[PDB]
Amino acid sequence: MEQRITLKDYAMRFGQTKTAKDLGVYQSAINKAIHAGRKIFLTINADGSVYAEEVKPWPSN
Amino acid sequence: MEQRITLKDYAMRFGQTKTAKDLGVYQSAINKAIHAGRKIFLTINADGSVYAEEVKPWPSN
Repeated sequence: MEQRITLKDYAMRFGQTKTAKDLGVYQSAINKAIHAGRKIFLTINADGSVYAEEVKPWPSN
Repeated sequence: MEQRITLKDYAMRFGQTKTAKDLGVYQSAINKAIHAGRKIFLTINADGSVYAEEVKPWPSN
């Protein structure tokens, strides 16, 4: 069973730094995605590995 | 998209009280499931509603 958390909650509990590192992105991108409220969710695998995906309703608007 | 969190992480971030209340269980049951390490995950719906389920590999051992 995977865990699945929003980018914002994840960063809030673990810190921007660790989040950036976990995803391998340039740190400031984290801060910007949050502040822009995008719909990004991280999946935490059982082996501890992490990936992110942006999710939108289909269809659109 | 649902969020999905372990009982332990959920209680840790929100407090045992709110967890009990969220699930509608007798408070001390929370504490006992944790300390016994059962494999319990909460699903947080978009409308904000919460449910829990215990999960085991199939097949067994």
